[PDB]
Amino acid sequence: MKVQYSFEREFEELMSDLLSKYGYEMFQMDGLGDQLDVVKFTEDFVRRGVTNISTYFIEISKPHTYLYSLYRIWQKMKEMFGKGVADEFVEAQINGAVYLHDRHHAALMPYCFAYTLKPIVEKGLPFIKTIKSEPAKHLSTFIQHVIQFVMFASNQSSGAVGLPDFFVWMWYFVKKDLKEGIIPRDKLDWYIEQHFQILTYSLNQPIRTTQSPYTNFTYLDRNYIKAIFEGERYPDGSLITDHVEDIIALQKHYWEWVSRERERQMFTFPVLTASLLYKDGKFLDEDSARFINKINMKWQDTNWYISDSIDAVASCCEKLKGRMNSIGGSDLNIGSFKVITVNLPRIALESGGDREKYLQILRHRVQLIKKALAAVREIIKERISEGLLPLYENGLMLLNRQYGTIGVTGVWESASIMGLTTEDIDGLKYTEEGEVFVDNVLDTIREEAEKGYHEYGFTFNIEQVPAEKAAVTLAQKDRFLFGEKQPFEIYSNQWVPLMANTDVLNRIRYSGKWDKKVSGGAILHINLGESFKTEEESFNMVKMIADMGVMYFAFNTKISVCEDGHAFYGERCPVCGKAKVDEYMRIVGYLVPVSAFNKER
Amino acid sequence: MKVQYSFEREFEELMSDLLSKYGYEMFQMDGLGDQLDVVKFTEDFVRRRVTNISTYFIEISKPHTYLYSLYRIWQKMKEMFGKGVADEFVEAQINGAVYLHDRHHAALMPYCFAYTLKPIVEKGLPFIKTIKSEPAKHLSTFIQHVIQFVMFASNQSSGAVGLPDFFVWMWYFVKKDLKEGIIPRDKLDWYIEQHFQILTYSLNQPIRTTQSPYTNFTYLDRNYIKAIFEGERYPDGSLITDHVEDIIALQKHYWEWVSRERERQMFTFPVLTASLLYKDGKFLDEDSARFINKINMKWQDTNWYISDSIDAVASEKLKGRMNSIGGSDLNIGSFKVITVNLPRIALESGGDREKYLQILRHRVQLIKKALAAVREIIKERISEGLLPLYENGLMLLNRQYGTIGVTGVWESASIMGLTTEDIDGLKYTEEGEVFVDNVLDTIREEAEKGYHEYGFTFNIEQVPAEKAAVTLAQKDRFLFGEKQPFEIYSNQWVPLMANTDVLNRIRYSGKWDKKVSGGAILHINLGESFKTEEESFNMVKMIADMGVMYFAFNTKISVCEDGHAFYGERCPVCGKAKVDEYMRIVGYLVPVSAFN
Ligand SMILES: [Zn+2]
Ligand SMILES: [Zn+2]
Repeated sequence: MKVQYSFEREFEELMSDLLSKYGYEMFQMDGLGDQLDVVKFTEDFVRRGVTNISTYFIEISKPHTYLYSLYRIWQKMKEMFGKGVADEFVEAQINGAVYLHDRHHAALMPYCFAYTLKPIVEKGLPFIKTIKSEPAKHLSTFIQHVIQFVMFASNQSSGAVGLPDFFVWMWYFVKKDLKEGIIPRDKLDWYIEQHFQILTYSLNQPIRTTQSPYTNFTYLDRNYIKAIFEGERYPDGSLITDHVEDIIALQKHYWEWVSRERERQMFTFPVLTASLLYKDGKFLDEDSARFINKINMKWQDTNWYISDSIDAVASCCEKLKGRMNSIGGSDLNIGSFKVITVNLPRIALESGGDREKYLQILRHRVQLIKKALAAVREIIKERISEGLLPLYENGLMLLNRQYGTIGVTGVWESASIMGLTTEDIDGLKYTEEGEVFVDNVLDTIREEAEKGYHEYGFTFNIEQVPAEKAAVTLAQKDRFLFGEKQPFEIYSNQWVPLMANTDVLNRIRYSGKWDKKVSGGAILHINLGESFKTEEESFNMVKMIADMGVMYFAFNTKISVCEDGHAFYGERCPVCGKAKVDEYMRIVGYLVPVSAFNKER
Repeated sequence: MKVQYSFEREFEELMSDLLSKYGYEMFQMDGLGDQLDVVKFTEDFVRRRVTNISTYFIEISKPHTYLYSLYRIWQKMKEMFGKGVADEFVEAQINGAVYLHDRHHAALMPYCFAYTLKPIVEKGLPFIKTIKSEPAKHLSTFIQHVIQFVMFASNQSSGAVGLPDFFVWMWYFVKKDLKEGIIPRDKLDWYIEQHFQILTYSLNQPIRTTQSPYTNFTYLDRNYIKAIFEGERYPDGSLITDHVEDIIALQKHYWEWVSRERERQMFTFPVLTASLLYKDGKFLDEDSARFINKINMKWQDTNWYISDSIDAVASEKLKGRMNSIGGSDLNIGSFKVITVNLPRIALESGGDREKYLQILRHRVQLIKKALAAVREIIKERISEGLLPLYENGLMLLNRQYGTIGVTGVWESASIMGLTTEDIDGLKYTEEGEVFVDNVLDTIREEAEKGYHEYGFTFNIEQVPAEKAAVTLAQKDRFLFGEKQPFEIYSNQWVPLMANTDVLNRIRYSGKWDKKVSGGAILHINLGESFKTEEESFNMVKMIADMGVMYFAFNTKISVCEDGHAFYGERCPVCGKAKVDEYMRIVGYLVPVSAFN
C-alpha cells in the first residue's frame, strides 16, 4: 500500500534531487528509509526481546514527526531568507555537516529550563486546566506538587528539568509544620528523611518507557542565597535572607542522606552540583567548600561549579547573561530553546589540511546555523499563540531567558586529521601550532555568536555538547562519504578525549584557556591514578584546579554494582556476597551504568 | 510523496476490492482516509484552549497502529480458520456490521482488570525493573505505591483500573502506624483525611493528555468481606476477618469525606459503587444499606450493585460479574470487546424475524473466531516479554472473558415495526418483548457453546458505546438512506429520554438483566428531590424486588467558573453564575458541554 504525505512541489523536487545525489543508504543512515514503514518497524520491534509495550507507542511515530519538522523548518527558512538558504540547510542536515538535536520534536516543543518554585508555592498547579488545585499548606502536599510539576514539564520539553532553589522552599514547610505541632520534635529528623525518600524514589521509577525524566539539584552557597534572594519574602511575610543558616543545614542533611542511601540502592537522579564563589586564591564560603570536599570522598557523586562573580545571578528573579550547561549547574531562570551542532571533522576533511580554507568554511556554516535557529524560534512563538504550551502562559518558562545554542563536537579528531596532535612521556597533546589552531576556531565562533544579537534580536551561546548519539552518527556518515581518510569510530566530547592519558597539568591548562571562551559550556574529568590518601590532599588539589581557571569539573571514580543493585568497590558485594555485574562512571558528564549506556549510544 | 507499507499480496488485493465496492467515503468514516496523511493531520490538529502539545504525540499514530492491528488479526484468523473467514471479518469491521473496541491497541495490549493489592503490599513494584523497590513500611509510602501502580497499569491496558479491596489494605497501615507511635490517638482522623486528599487529587490531575485514567472504588458489605477473606492473614500474622468492623468504619469515613469535598471542588474519579447481598425481600447487611441510602441523598454519586449469592466471589468455566462502568468483582476482567450492530440486521432483514435470527447467529459465530485470534496474539506478546503485569501475577489470563457486545436494541425493534405508544407512554409491543427474549437467548446459547469450542469463557454486555453509538448510525445512513432515521443508537433497554413510565423501565430491566448476567445499567432522571429517607429506601427495595442488578438516580449538578458544586443558577460559595452541569450520561458523572 502506498500512502500520501502532502508536500509542496519544490520540497518533493529537492528530496528527489538529494536521493539522486547521495543514494538510498544516506537516507537510511539519517532515519528516513525503511523506518517509515510501520509494518517492518513493528515486526522488528516485537522480536528484539527490559523493554515493555509502553515503549512501542512512543517510538513508532518518531520518523514521521522528524519528517514533518524538517519540512516545517524548510518552509519557514524559505519565507525568511529565500529558497537557496533553505535548500542548503536541508542538504547539510541529511548529509551530516550539521546535527539538529531532538529532531523528532523540533517543530513542536522547546529544549530546556532551570526553574524557580515560587509560582508553584503561590498558585499551585494552574497549567492543569480541567480542575482547580489549591496552593499547598503542609510539607506532604508540597512534595506531591513538586513531583507532579516534574512529570508535567518533562512532556512539554525535550531536555533537563532543573530545580536549583528546591531547599529554599522546602525549609518554609518544615518550619511551619514544626511550629504548628503537626510534626513532634522527637520525630523531626524521621519525617524529613521519609520525604527525601518519597521524592528521590519517584524520580527514579519510570512509568512509561525505561528511562526517568532528567532532573538536576544544586547546593547554593551562602553568597548565592544572599545575592539571589535579597529583598524577597516567604508567604508568612518573613525575609528569606533571615533564614540562610537553616537553609544551609537542610542542604547538608540531604547530601549526607543520599551518600548513605547508595549502599542500599544505586540510582542516577537527581544529578548533583555545588555552586561556589572563589576569588584571588580563596573560597568566600569556606565552611561549605570544606563540607562538599568531605562528603565527596565516599563516591565522588557531586560536580564542582566555580565562579568569580555573582553579578549575573543578582538580577534573575536585554542581552542575556547567566550560565547554560546541558549536564548541570545552569543558573536559576536560564535555559535554551534549541541546540544545533557543527561537525568539525567534516570541515577538516573538506579543507585538505589548509587552515585558512578551514576557517572560511567554518565562518559560513556558523552563519547558516544562526538562520536555522531564528526560524525554529519563530515556530515556537506560533505554538505559544495557538495555546499549545501552557508553561509559557503561566510564567514558569520565559522565552526572553532562553538562548539559541551553537554546538561543537570532535575538536580533537579535527586537529588530528589536520596533522596537529602528538604524544610524549606525559601522554597525548596538541602541537604548538595546534593550540593556536584551537584558539582561532573558538575565537571565530564567538565573533559570530556576538553579532547575532544585533542581527536577529535574541542572544546566542556556545556549548561543547554531551553528544550521546551525535558522536557516533556523525563519524559514521563521514566514513560513508570519505572512507579510510576518517579513521575514528566515535568523536570526543572534552578538549582531550575522556580516556586519554594526558598529564593532569596539561589537561587543567587547556581547560584554563578554553572554558572561558564558551562561558562555562563544558566539563573536565580529572585523571587521578590511585584514590585520594587524605582529606587535606583532596582539598589542596581542588584549590589548585580552581586557581588555574577551570569552570566545571569532577574526579574519576569507578563504582561497582551487584544484580540486586547494592553499590560498592571491588568484585564482591559486602551486603549480599554476589559478584559485580556492571559499573557506574561518567561517560558524558553524569554517573551511568556503562554497558547499558554504551549500548544505547 | 508516497510512502510504502509492506503487506502480503492477498491482503493488498482485499483492501483494493473493498475500496472498489464501498468508495473512499466509507474509509474516511472508519478512520482510514486522510487521517493517515501526517501533514494534513498535524496542520488540522494545531489550529483548533483545553488540549496541549502532550495530546499531539498520543493521537498522531492511532490511525497507523489500527491499520497494523487489522492486518495482524487478519493473518492470525487466516492461519487458524482459513482465508474466507479472515476476509469476512475485515469486510464487516470496515463496513460497520461489527465494532472492534480500542481498535488502535487491539494487536498490542489487553482491555481491563479489577485487581487485589495483596502483591503490592507484599512485594512492592517488581514490574519496574531498572531499580529494586522495597515493600511499604508506613501509610505515606503505601499511598505512593498505589498511585504509581495505577499510572503504570493505565499504560499497559486500554480500559478501567479497578481497586475493590483498597480499604482492607489501607486499614493495616493505619493499625501499624498507630501501634508504632508514628501518630497519636487524638490526631488520627486528621492524618487519615490528609492521605484521602493526596490520593484523590492525584487521580484527577492529568500529566499527559487532558483526561485522567478511568478508576473504580467498591464499598464491600460485611457479607462480601467475610466471604472473600475467610482464613486470610495480614503481614503481622493476624486474621483479616477479626477486623471487619474497622474496615467498615474506614469505608464509611471515605464516603462521608468525598461527599463534603465536592462543594470545594467537583471531580469524576474514582467512580463509586456499593455491593450488597439481598435475599427474600431483605438486605442481609441492613446497617450498610441504610448508610449508603443516607449518604446518597446529597449528590446521588454512588451506583447500587444487588446480588443474591456470594458463592462466585467465595473463591474451569469462569463465573463472576463483569461490567465496563463499575462493580466488576475482585479478580475479574475482559481481554477484548467486539460489538454486533443490531439496527444493521433489522435493515438487512426487511422486517422478517426468522431471517433476522439466522443472520444474528452467523454474525456471533464470526465474532467468537475473531476473539479467539486476539487471545492467541496476546499470548505471543506475553512470551516476547512485553506485558509484565502477567509475569508478576497482577493480571491473570484465565480470569479474563472474551466479550460479545450489543447496541441499538430499541432502534432495531423500531425499524422492525415492534414498538408503540399508549397511555403509559412509549413501549415494546407484546410480540416485540418475545422478539427481544429470542435475540438475547440466541446470543447466550452461542456464548455457552464457546467454552467447549475454544477453551476459554465468553460473556455479554450492553456497552456504554460512547463513540460507537454515533459512528454505527452514520455508516448505516450512508448505506441505507432515509430507511435509517436515527442520529444516534441507545445504550439502555428503553432510551433514557423517552417518555416511558418508570414502572415499564423497571419491568424491562427486571426481565433482561439476568440474561446478560448483570452486564447493563438502569439510571433514572429525578424530577424534584426526595422528601424523606424512608421513601427513598422503599423505592430502592422495590427496584431490588423486581430483579434489577445495577442502577442509579440522576440529579443535575451545577458548577461555576471556579469549580464549586451546587444546585440552581447561583453559587453559595462565591456568588458567581452557573456555567456548566455534571450528569450521568453513560453511567458515570461528567461535565455535559464537554461530552460532545
Ligand atoms: Zn549485593
Ligand atoms: Zn463558586
